[PDB]
Amino acid sequence: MVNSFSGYLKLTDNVYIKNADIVEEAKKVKPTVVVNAANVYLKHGGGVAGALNKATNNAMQVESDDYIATNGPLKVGGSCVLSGHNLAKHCLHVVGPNVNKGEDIQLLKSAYENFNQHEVLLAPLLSAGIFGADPIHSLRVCVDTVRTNVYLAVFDKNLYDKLVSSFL
Ligand SMILES: Nc1ncnc2c1ncn2[C@@H]1O[C@H](COP(=O)(O)OP(=O)(O)OC[C@H]2O[C@H](O)[C@H](O)[C@@H]2O)[C@@H](O)[C@H]1O
Repeated sequence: MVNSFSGYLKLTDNVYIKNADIVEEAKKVKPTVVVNAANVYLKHGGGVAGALNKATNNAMQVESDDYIATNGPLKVGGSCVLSGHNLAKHCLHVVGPNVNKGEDIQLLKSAYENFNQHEVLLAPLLSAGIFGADPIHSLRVCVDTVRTNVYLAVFDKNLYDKLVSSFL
């Protein structure tokens, strides 16, 4: 597939990065897969999840509530594929570890492995926000784990500028 992703810096053969709001990227590109940085309950309160959900006029949350009622919570490091609504064909909800609540940072690798089930993804840095993982570590795990084509949208300008001048 050829998508309209534009303005990305190349990190590796398969990883690209941009200082952009993932919601705006998704609206513009309408990718096959947008990744959400979820919790196990799919309660999309803030950060990427809250912003994606608001942009769907709460349809993502309503769908997620049905998913949980049927299937129960995700695993830490796990994922599910749901609709992307008005933003993308699909949303891959992926749960990084909540390091701030004692969950094992090693599960971040398991979380990123879910990306390998999709040829192309628009994604955030899992666990790097409210979940408290070091952002550069999340980027390095992404680079070292994901083999499919991943376009990373980093909202925060100061963070982006630091990440792109760090070794991988
Ligand atoms: N609109 C955005 N576009 C791109 N990146 C963003 C955006 N908003 C935040 N980031 C960055 O995206 C990165 C991830 O920040 P987070 O979204 O907190 O995800 P987590 O995995 O740490 O925490 C999961 C919880 O977050 C939610 O509350 C969920 O419901 C979960 O409970 C950071 O670098 C952010 O600067």
